[PDB]
Amino acid sequence: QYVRIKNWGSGEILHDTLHHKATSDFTCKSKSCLGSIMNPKSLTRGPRDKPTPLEELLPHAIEFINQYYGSFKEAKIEEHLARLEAVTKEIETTGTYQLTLDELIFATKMAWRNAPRCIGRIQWSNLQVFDARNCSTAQEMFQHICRHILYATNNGNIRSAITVFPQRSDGKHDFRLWNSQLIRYAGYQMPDGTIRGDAATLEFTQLCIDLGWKPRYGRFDVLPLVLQADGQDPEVFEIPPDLVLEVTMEHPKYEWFQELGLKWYALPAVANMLLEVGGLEFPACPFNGWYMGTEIGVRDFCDTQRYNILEEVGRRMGLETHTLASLWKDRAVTEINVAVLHSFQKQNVTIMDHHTASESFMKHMQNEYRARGGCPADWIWLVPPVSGSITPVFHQEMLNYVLSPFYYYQIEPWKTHIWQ
Amino acid sequence: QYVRIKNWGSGEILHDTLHHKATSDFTCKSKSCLGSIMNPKSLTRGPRDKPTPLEELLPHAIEFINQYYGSFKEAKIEEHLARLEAVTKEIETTGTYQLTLDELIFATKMAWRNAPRCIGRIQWSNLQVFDARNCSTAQEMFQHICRHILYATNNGNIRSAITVFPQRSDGKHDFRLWNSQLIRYAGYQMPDGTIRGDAATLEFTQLCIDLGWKPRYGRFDVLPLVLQADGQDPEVFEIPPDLVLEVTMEHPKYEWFQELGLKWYALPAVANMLLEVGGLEFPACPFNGWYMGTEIGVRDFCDTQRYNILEEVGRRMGLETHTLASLWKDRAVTEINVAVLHSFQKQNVTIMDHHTASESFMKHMQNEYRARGGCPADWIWLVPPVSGSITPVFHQEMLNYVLSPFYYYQIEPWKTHIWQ
Ligand code: HEM
Ligand code: HEM
Ligand SMILES: C[C@H](O)[C@H](O)[C@H]1CNc2nc(N)[nH]c(=O)c2N1
Ligand SMILES: C[C@H](O)[C@H](O)[C@H]1CNc2nc(N)[nH]c(=O)c2N1
Repeated sequence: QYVRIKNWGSGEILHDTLHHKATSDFTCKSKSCLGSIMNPKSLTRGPRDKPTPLEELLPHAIEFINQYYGSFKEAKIEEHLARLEAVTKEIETTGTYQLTLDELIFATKMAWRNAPRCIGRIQWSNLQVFDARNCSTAQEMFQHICRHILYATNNGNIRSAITVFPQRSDGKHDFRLWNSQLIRYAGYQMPDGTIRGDAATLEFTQLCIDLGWKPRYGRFDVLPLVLQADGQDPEVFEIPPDLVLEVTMEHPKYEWFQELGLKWYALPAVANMLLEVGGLEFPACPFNGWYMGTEIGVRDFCDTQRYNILEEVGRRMGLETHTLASLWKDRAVTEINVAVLHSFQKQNVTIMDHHTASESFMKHMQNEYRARGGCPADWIWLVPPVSGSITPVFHQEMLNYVLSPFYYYQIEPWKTHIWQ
Repeated sequence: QYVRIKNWGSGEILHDTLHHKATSDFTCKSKSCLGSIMNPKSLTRGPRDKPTPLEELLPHAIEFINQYYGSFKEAKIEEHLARLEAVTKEIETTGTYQLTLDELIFATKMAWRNAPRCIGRIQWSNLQVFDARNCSTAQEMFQHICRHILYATNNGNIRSAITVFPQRSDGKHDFRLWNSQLIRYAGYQMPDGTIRGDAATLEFTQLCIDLGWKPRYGRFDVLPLVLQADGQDPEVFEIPPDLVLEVTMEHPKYEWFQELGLKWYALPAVANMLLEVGGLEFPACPFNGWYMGTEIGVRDFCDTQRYNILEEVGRRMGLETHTLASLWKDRAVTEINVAVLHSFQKQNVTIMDHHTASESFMKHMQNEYRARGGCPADWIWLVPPVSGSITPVFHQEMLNYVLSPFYYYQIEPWKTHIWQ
């Protein structure tokens, strides 16, 4: 009927009626490249009630196994056949099937390798996999998560890793982390009308409060891990402060910068994503990489929907804040960016600047193209929020497409969960 | 078979074989959002041999006329009917038809209003139209172009305008400007292996040289207007230097900046685009707006494929050029940007900074959505090459789609022209 278009800044929504009057075929699509959309139904893998139908599951499984065994330099045909046989049988026996460890590993790397929105993909071969498939309780999830957060952090020398929880069974016994990302500050709507902390985590914070969380009312309060096992409702577990490594922000020239009382966690771990592989899907499998400066300096600190520090950092620099054309914003942000990179380097916490990051991705694309003849890339995401064309990936044409295995988005669990 | 992907920086080309292994349907498209592609066959309107078939032309014409007359606040039904009648008749009489002046005007504004890649669209109602449809010689084109360039420039107080040449007849009597844009510097590949001027205009410069152009071998040599009328071959006309208004670059603090010997033309006029409207198509109709700082400061001056000044402007600032992570690039560019904005403001030449530009577009989108229920927007193009997320349009979801009337791209005339 119409398309819902949201402006992530004002949160305002618009209804596009015009697209119906489109000509014929546009680029690969007919009447609209909705590539600009954040959460398209196409990048999401929702709920269930019934298991994955055998006729579908079987081929998908066979496909994935052909991918796996076709991988190794010198194919183990017998084992390839043997595995195909063993899987077909196991599928027609249980209704689902289990992956060998080396399969999940290969899976997870390929899924990452197939994530069109990730720029750190040149690191695809170096990934740690925590097999939590045999897990069964919320408490057990928590213990696994802590181990991950521990291993990942490694005292600043951040390590990429993913902890895969139990796969999907029927569709009502799902393990799901309700948080956006492993570590994430809270946002509270204060009495005097203002907002404190991360305004993005406002709705989620209230949820934590509703599940009886102790609101510490601050600017950098690490939110609690909201876990749900095998269908069972979400149990709230607080992350051990000793596990949350942070970096306090300080500029190499502007000493008044640390007076801002800014800091940010060192661990970027995406929590709420689903892993599809060979017909199987793991709705709980948090992964982490390492920060890329611009994420914190530009997005986290300078967005209106986030901490929104730009006005202040601009003022303390003595810039013409009431004159857009003075490019004070361009000046401030860059300094905030240097602050972050500096503060991370100083406190020996792994981080990469967007330029070095883009240059390594371009190299990756070449390796990827020469290797498998392609590389799914979402330009909109791959190009940094600042210094776009000063970066190589801006002048690079890309093809955005969904392969498999793949890391899909999911429906926020609190909207579709049946309470008990 | 495969898709050609070019990297506009190195000019290197890649062949994507992988997309064939795509899942099902992606966003609006099945196996690929090629929204990142520069010149998709979908945004191009190529050659011909035979006129526009009556069965197609007629409906399209009827459609456009329903759009036009449905426009005015209080419809002139009788004239609406009368015009529909007069057009149908005129079409079935000649094989093509002519638009009333007020129709071309309305057309041109709507076409602009429908350009998904333009950010200056809030100015759609203020546009000047030069009716050169009765033109017939290369020399006459030239005179019309000069008048345009004159009116547009207006001594720095730049005015948006478009000069529409003769529509398409059969498909072998086309009026086409071979230049990229009205005013544009030349690029020569010098003896010592280097490149001087705009490296982007290397192939076109050689063409001008082949058509006997006097190579002034410099960094800012305004290229000659290569015109072609009614099929006839391209006649080379040089633009009267008194018409080309330029702005010499100078920084408000760094006095060594003007020592760079930099400057740029004040007139942004797109030359090589085709105008489709009601089945009719005008392969020659140069239009112009006014510069948006970032175009010159970031694209023209800092691209590797262009003037490539970043290394130098960085060095003279005394920055750690051999250390990507020092964000010297971010620092330099911003200063170059201030230089441009400053130099234009100082010499009283209309220009707009990207922030003020984004804020006016967002306003436009709201006006557009409330008015007609939509606004074709190409995020990739609308978001500035620097300070992406510091701009409102970055956090704005858009729908990219081809409506009508519309400004399509064309095939570079020297590839498809039959010489005589
Ligand atoms: C080695 C370090 C890595 C770097 C520098 C890196 C960097 C990035 C960046 C900058 C983004 C965009 C984040 C945003 O704007 O929200 C991103 C997204 C993403 N990355 Fe990575 N990444 C790394 C490792 C990983 C790993 C190890 C995985 C998974 C195994 C991964 C999976 C993804 C996915 C699926 C997204 C999409 C996020 C979303 O859709 O919200 N990344 N990455
Ligand atoms: C009022 C001032 C205007 C401003 C500030 C403006 C600005 C812009 C900018 C920044 C671009 C991108 C240029 C590039 O990156 O190559 C653009 C593209 C475009 N604009 Fe405008 N514009 C203005 C007026 C116009 C007018 C008057 C027309 C036509 C009647 C127009 C038609 C278009 C079209 C078709 C494109 C696409 C260019 C391409 O595909 O290469 N613009 N505009
Ligand atoms: C509306 C628009 O798609 C959205 O704001 C985008 C654009 N590009 C992005 N790219 C990255 N890396 N991260 C993001 O959140 C976004 N958001
Ligand atoms: C490959 C990529 O599509 C290309 O470099 C783009 C991106 N966005 C752009 N946007 C604008 N305004 N101008 C451009 O030339 C480009 N080029």
